[PDB]
Amino acid sequence: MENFEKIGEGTYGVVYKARNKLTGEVVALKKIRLSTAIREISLLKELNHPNIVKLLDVIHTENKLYLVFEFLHQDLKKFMDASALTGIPLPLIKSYLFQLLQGLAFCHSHRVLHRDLKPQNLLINTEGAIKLADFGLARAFVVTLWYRAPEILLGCKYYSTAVDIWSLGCIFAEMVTRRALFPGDSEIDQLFRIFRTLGTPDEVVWPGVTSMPDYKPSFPKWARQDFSKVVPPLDEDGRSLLSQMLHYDPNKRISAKAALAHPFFQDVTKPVPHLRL
Ligand SMILES: CC(C)[C@H](CO)Nc1nc(N[C@H]2CCN(S(C)(=O)=O)C2)c2ncn(C(C)C)c2n1
Repeated sequence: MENFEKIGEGTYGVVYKARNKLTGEVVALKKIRLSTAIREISLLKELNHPNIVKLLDVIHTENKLYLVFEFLHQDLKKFMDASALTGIPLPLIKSYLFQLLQGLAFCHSHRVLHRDLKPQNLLINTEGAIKLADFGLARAFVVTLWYRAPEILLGCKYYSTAVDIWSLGCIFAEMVTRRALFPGDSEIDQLFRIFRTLGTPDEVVWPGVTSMPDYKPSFPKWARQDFSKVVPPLDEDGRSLLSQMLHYDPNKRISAKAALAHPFFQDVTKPVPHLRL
């Protein structure tokens, strides 16, 4: 009431659409009901890029943290559902993947990881842009497992930039096929869905995997499927890029900067989506 409608529930709290009393601007206010996290989150006010949802302010009051963001009108999950009968056109999938890779390459260059990328934290506007929301929040602080990289599911506690490339690969596949790639409903179901598609990992494709905290020698041994079966009708360039984003070994997975130079983006453009708001 001093300085200012519910949108829904997010990973760290409730998000509201609100009007700033001093400026008249419409913003998204995220209330995180609860000192190290305050300094860390406050530093993200400097992590500004056209493909990163702007964090305007970080307020600590009455033992609660409020994050004030730029407001966007739709998320990618709602846009994919709106497009379920025809699919998103390939040039717009390409544009959105390219823009998300630019946003990741910027954050990764500043050593900031997301760790929890998913369609609900990718927001779009009427000008053809897509933006990443919530970078840096996981480090400072049902939850979907569908986009979680296999090193996280296998108990590695040292995250690298590769976890975000894996999640983006999963989202890319879901834009093309109109279905989630690995819709697990438990940690083991998530792992076994990844293993049934990509094959059970072993020391040949992922050195050190058998020494991971949650690796079990008793995991079933599935053979790998071809990407031509997984994401039809994506062309050879797109399937090659997806295969590099879903390598098991996080050291082998393509970086966001290298992905921007992939042949799949030779003809990239920026189409304008028709949005129904
Ligand atoms: C509660 C959810 C997690 C939601 C995403 O569905 N969060 C959300 N929504 C925003 N805008 C909504 C407006 C209506 N659409 S929708 C639900 O119809 O797709 C998106 C939004 N603008 C900026 N931010 C910041 C905090 C990252 C936002 N965070």
